Amino acid sequence: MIDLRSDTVTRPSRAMLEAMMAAPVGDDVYGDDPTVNALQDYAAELSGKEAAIFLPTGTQANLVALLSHCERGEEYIVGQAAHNYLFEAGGAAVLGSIQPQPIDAAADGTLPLDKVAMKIKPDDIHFARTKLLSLENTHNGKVLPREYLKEAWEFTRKRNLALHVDGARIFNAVVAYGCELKEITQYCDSFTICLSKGLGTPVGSLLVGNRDYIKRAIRWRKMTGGGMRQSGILAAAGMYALKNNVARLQEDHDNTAWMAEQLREAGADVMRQDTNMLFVRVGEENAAALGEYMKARNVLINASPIVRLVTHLDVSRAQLAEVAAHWRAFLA
Amino acid sequence: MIDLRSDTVTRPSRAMLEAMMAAPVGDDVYGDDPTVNALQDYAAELSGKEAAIFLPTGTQANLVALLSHCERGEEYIVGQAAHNYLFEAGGAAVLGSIQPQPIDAAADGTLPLDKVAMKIKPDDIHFARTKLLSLENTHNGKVLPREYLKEAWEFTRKRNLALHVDGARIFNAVVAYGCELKEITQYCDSFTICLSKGLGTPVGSLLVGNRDYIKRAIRWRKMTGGGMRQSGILAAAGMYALKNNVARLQEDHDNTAWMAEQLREAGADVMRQDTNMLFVRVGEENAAALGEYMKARNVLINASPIVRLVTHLDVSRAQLAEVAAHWRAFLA
Amino acid sequence: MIDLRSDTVTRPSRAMLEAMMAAPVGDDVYGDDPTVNALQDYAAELSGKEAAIFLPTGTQANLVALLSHCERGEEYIVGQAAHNYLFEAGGAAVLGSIQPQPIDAAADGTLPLDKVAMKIKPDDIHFARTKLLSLENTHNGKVLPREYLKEAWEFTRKRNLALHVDGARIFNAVVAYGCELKEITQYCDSFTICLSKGLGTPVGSLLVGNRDYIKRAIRWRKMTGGGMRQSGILAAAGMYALKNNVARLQEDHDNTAWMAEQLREAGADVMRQDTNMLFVRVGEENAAALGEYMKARNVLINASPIVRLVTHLDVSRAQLAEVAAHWRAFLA
Amino acid sequence: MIDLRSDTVTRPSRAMLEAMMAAPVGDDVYGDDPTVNALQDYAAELSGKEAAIFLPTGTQANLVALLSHCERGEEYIVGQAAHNYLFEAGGAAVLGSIQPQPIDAAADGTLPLDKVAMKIKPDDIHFARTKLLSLENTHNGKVLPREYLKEAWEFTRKRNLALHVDGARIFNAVVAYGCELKEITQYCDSFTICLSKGLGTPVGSLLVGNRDYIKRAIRWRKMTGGGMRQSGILAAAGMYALKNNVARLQEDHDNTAWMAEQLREAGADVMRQDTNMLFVRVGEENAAALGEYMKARNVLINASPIVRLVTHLDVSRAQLAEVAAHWRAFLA
Ligand code: NA
Ligand code: NA
Ligand code: NA
Ligand code: NA
Ligand code: NA
Ligand code: NA
Repeated sequence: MIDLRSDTVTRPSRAMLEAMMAAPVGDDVYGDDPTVNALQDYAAELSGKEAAIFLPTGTQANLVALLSHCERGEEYIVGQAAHNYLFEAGGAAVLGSIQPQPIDAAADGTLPLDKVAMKIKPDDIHFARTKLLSLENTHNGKVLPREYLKEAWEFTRKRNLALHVDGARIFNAVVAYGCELKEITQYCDSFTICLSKGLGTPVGSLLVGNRDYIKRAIRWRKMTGGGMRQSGILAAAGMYALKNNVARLQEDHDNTAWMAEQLREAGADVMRQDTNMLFVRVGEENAAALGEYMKARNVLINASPIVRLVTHLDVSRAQLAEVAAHWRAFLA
Repeated sequence: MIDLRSDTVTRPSRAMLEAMMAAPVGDDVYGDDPTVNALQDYAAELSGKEAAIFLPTGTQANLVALLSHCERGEEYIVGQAAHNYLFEAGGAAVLGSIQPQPIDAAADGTLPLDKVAMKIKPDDIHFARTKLLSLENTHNGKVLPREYLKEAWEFTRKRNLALHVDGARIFNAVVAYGCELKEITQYCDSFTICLSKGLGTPVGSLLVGNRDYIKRAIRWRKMTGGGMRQSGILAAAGMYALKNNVARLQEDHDNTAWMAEQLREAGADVMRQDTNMLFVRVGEENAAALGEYMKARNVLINASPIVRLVTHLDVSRAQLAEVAAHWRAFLA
Repeated sequence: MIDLRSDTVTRPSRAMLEAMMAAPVGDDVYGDDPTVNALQDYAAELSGKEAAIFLPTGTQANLVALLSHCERGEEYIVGQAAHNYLFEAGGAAVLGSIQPQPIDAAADGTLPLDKVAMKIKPDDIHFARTKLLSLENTHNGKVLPREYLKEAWEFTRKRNLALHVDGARIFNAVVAYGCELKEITQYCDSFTICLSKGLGTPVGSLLVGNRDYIKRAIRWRKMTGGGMRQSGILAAAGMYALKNNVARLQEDHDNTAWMAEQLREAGADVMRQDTNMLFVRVGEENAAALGEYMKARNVLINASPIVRLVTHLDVSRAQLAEVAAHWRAFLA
Repeated sequence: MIDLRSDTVTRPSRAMLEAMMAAPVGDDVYGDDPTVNALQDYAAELSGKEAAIFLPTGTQANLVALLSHCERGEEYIVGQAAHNYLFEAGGAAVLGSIQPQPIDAAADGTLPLDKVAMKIKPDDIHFARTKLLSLENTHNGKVLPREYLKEAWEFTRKRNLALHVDGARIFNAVVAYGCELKEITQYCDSFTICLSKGLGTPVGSLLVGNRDYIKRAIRWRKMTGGGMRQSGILAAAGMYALKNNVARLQEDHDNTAWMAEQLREAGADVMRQDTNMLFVRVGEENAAALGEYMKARNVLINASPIVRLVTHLDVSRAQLAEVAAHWRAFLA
């Protein structure tokens, strides 16, 4: 099967699986898992932060992050198209009692500080209390301008707002920046990391920040049901991932750059390509048609007027060459 | 002194007070207040709706309407600048567990239906469940196009969405249209009426809609603490207003257009005026000095880079004339 | 028309109505209402507290009280039959995301302190964070022992918990104690006052406490929809009542005492008599019968196996003399 | 290392680790994981229910169960000492806006049905809407009488209440009953199964019920953050444990009874023994000393004046013999 729907579809490697069946464990609720504790310490260490907390999914990572930054009645300025605003069913509001304030992102995927400023609420009882600024790095594959990251940090310190970055794909961003994770993590109060997507873990995400902050996050994770027991067997894949699956995202980047090339030259209307994603304007009259085609041929994609193809460790250039072929076929 | 911060400042007239002191009361929680019952019945019948409920304020009116329409986890599409998203401290989200989907209204005060449609969430566990479309007639003075009021209603029926209209100033819209309330209210499942502003009442709002819908509103009204006792006395002022202070709203609208032309001649930069409101481009430099200047001369106005002047029954043209004079001499 | 259902049915005296009509008013959202300001300033001073806030109802006074005391995730220990746990539809939990921890009260109406200590949750991530102890003075007529009021105050100072008192009928308790209000209010962090019951106003309650605590309350009041405009009309009723209607509460007490004896000798099974209330065991077999019987005689009571009769300024001894006569007849 | 803290400390056996590694997996959010699907189908049929859903923890299992049964403003009657009320930080009230109505459980572990009846709120606006009755079978080791299980079911059928059973240790009960699971789950609308406790799994729980009920459960599971990706690996242990670690549960019961007799002869005051649990009255004086004394001998226990010792598949009788030996010596 050729799965191009998302990078979430990545399956454990032999080496990753061996690391899991071997890793030592304990009861994480009790704080006994050595492997879970080593993954937390590692990550915090790597980003220049005090602590880290392992989570079931990136969704919870974000739900807990927001609950930890904002109190009942506070607000977070976020993207109109951000995951922790749109793709998490409004958990922040529904469950967290936090007021979401969405605004459109600029083309490069950043949230214009000028527009952000206009949304910060006066200290007036008619308004929700603006507390946090939430960014998403590698927003739909888009890499935020490094310098932007620094401005957003300075801007929030001046206005006493917290800055949180949803880094479900922050490593695709580090590889593209060609820098140290620390170099960018230094410009945010807290951030997340998904291990189950490009990094290739079966499950898992991390929440990184200061100790006190992460201390509240533990409570919120417990209430939301994310505190597992012998989770070390899962965190084992997580360390393996961090230590061996990061550089290789460059291969995924190269592959989607290659794919865009094939399709452009194959008639396809390539709208853009960023890191490990590329978009094609398929049209409405073919959205479902192209999906069927590709599916009948063991190629999975999410059919729609604008199709998002995503690369990861479970799809080669050979496999891409085939999708290219079929796509060209379809158009003829 | 001259109050132009808002029409919420209007005070009870002699005749209105007499109606209040003479009103027959009961215990509204038991449902024994005849005058409260009367106000609610009049309003319902007047708009072609089955029921109506009396609330302490317009804010609770909307809070109760949004809770009555949306379940925990449902979402409402609303204006980024609409009172029930922005000016109510995020109550829908915070207190009701409802996900808000704000979008920018068009220049005429309408929420573009093409934009609304794009914000309607697919039936996917990743999204909040879109359930209601909230409108506001007379949005910052702006009277919504009547034809709009019909497409909106049609649009929501075709897409199984409730439609609620925040009518704090719905009568300024009605007086402006030159039609009966029924003609525009026929186009909504539920709407709201504010008695404490233009209509001169000291307190009070009405939430109007279907019988079964208003029945839930009572539970939510009790809970949010708005179920009062011998409130018929307050409801009394509502009857007096609905029957005597609707027509003269026209007096407010004329006093506003005339003031817009006077501030122009005085060199001030009038940005626009709609019904009982106008906004002047003051600037960050004079913003705070101007409110001070006006306050020292007995003119209360909400000082701000852009100044909104609101006219109502406690502010005459003579008084307005003097404000034009002060404004002119302030620019010297 | 003898109304014995509750003291909420009390109606405005002539002296009261006149004051109301005369009260100067303003816009309370702007804080421009002299009467409201005057009301809040008297209640605070009379109790030796810093500030006070006027609310539409007692339910909202307690809901705001609880919001201002407990953050999302915190907890309040309370009585199983207490009004802010059982009788406000659980808004504290439903609206404010507060965990309620009820225990049963002793016969005297107090919450056994050894029982409260047993419910104070350990600082562990499995538990909600106990923060406040809520008492109810004059709990179904019952006057809490004064010593217990001090003991509970010392108990909460010791275990660092906030202490709030629902004082809907706190004046019934004060008049029973025979002391000044400040002598018992000095034993709580915040307390409420209902003006619409024994004190007999049409509307109103007050939440009283430290100025910063009350500042949060103002915010919660706006969000819950209790931010009225020209509410000085209602607040004047409040001042009048605190000036003229406190002392007479002794009259309703003596009337209850009287009535209880009568029903006793008439062969009625009077279960308990406290301040302005008395309960009678009537039975499942007479519940309906009695209510109807009394209704045909213009006597309003809440029928049930156990009838609660409440006395107030609108029930004279002479009328009670009638009721006892009918009840006797009823039992014959 | 002897661990008697809980049965949550069980770790994977070699056979269970092989199952996990060999398990075919897919993406669970898309519904492509064959092992998760099988785990869920299996539990459904074994219990007589239409659907089942795998969650990361027994807590999320109950939060989602609660949210799926009670809408905003509704309420569940539950045990004062129940896990979904006491040990889950109040998530039901905090996140779900659901009002809890706890009550003391009888000595045998059941919630007196007659007690439950007095807590079902009349349909009146002052009260929250009673919707669900929640039980916990094997409540602190206590096996609820089967007659009770049937009675509660009928009672709830008559009163039209949903009945949910928290079954984190439902197999301990099944084995004590000597009946098939189906014979007890036939008496509830929904129930959970914990895999990571006595059953020996690393992580995981199940929530079983109707297909509609579970469909909403999938929505809440996503918002709360339990929608993992390739969780088939985790779920494989689940099938293994359900097919192999159920009957051996009797051994833990026998060991537990046996140990209790050892500790008695050793001079300890054993208060109670049920299924795989037993309690010792150690005393506030020896609690800390005891925990340490054992710790020094590689025996982990949760010290307290009353020590709960839990037996599981990772503690044999030989080890229990060692432990009683240290205890006899401690006492001396
Ligand atoms: Na994966
Ligand atoms: Na007014
Ligand atoms: Na909420
Ligand atoms: Na809540
Ligand atoms: Na009254
Ligand atoms: Na385990």
